[PDB]
Amino acid sequence: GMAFMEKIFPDILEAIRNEEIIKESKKIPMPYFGLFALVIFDKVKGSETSLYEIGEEFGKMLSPKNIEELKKIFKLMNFGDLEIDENKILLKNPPYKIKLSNPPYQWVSKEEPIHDFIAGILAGCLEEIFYYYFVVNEVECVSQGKDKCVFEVKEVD
Amino acid sequence: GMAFMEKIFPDILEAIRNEEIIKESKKIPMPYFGLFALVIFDKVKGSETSLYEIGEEFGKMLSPKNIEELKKIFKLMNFGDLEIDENKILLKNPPYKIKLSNPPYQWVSKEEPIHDFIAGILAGCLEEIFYYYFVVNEVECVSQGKDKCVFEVKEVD
Ligand SMILES: [Cl-]
Ligand SMILES: [Cl-]
Ligand SMILES: [Zn+2]
Ligand SMILES: [Zn+2]
Repeated sequence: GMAFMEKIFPDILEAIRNEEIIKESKKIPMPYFGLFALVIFDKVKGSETSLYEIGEEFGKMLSPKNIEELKKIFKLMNFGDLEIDENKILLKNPPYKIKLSNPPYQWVSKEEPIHDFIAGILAGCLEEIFYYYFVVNEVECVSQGKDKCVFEVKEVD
Repeated sequence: GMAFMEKIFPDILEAIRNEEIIKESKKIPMPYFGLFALVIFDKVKGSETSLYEIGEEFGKMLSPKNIEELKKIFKLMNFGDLEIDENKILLKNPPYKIKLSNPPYQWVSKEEPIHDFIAGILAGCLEEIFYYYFVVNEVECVSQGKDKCVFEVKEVD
């Protein structure tokens, strides 16, 4: 079958590698980014997936070479300030904890953590960086009234 | 089955109706919005769809009550300045022409028009407004070197 089913797709893969293009691009309000996913899940649903699993694939495709690059991608995406102590990850055994400051969807209040897409992204990116399969579970979230979101990172086989 | 398969989906439907929330939301650079679609089409592909057909559904869901509201949604989305003469649409027979100024993806150069998602959106929105089934075909595009994109609007049964 065809590598790319739509016209714009090869160009998007070039652009995500170009910080000047990202900085000059039009910015879309997050409610519309979410609406897209909502509309295409209605269409997925004769198949099925999750925002976490899509974030995993998204993360793979972003393919950051290191933690500093991971942090940079989150600023470029306007997804917030990712707090990761890399030297401690290297020194310690898992599970680890990482935090996100100034995340999207702060206008949302929910009892349960909301950032499933971001958690997937983090799992996917951490595999690209460190090789291991990771599972990332958000255990605290700004939308619960917390000041930062907190993610538990687990290495798995 | 469940109305909403993900946590954030009911909240997104409320937010798209709230201009204050849109204005205060985080803005995402368009290359990442496109990457999302690229990643979830790879996953769609054991099924199949198009950016045009998703735009149709997106348009339906936005459900603008009139042309002025359609124009406003495009500014809120940061998708550009939509040029539509409503009094002429009312007076004349189809097909019509509408234009878009300052669209996304101006860093893209392509021989063929690129704004398939926007063209779908327009078809879907025009059906919500006028009831008829519409087909919208982009016949000129900024990414061809033109100053504005141009869409042909056809009424169909
Ligand atoms: Cl937001
Ligand atoms: Cl853009
Ligand atoms: Zn969170
Ligand atoms: Zn165009």
